Amino acid sequence: SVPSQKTYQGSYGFRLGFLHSGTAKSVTCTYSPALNKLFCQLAKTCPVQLWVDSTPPPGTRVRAMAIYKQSQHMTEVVRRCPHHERCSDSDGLAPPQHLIRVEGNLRAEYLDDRNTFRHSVVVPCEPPEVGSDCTTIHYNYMCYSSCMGGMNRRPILTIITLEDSSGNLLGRDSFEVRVCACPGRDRRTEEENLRK
Ligand SMILES: CCN(CC)c1nc2c(C(=O)O)c(O)c(I)c(-n3cccc3)c2s1
Ligand SMILES: [Zn+2]
Repeated sequence: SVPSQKTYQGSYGFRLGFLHSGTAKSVTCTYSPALNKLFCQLAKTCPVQLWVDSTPPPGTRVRAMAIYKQSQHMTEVVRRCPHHERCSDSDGLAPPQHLIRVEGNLRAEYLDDRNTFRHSVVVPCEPPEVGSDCTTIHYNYMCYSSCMGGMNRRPILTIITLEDSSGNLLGRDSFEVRVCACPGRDRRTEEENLRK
């Protein structure tokens, strides 16, 4: 079993957005449109914007889940490595095995799927504040892409789904993620590799 990664705007015109953070050595999170890939440091804030063309119903939620990008690994659950799942860095809500956390939202819920064993984190879909045109969720990634016994250098995607109150699909978007010590340098390197 493998979750779908097909982009689907749905009835509400759902899609993600990312800030323009640049590639300076000091950057902690930076998004490459050319690669559709987020580069971020371990456990640092990753702002992900949610955009819609029309307001979804009360009770709509937004779920995040990681899968391996390579087909030969897609059936393996993405989880924290044997070190990080034991490192006592709980925020009081996220299970220590979960790679993806939501920062600063007490209504976040963490799911261990009873059938697929996959992890996800889901929040209620809140309207933009007055003066804003979108809503932002702040994610944290709690292992490096290189962590041995976990991701082990394998690339991952994050799939963001807009869901109704029953969990039915309303919209879907996705992006690759690399969790690394120097996201600005790695984004520059990979964009150069793509250009060459
Ligand atoms: C169901 C609650 N609700 C009505 C009050 C919402 N309205 C919006 C609006 C809007 O009315 O403009 C929006 O632009 C975005 I982006 C939203 N959002 C939040 C996470 C995903 C989408 C929500 S949630
Ligand atoms: Zn780790």
